[PDB]
Amino acid sequence: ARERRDRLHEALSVNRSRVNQLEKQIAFCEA
Amino acid sequence: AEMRARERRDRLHEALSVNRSRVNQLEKQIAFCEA
Repeated sequence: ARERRDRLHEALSVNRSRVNQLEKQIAFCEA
Repeated sequence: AEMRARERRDRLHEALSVNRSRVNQLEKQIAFCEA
């Protein structure tokens, strides 16, 4: 169980990091 | 102790959400005005 949920956790972290990075770039573009 | 603890933590969660929102809007103000 822990293997699956842990790899899911790290996948979640990567996805959310990508989202934040792209949002920051797009906000810079807007300004 | 359980009730008091959960109450304190819930209040802190709500305050943190408000803090994040405030930071975002003031960040936008700062960037725009500086430019």
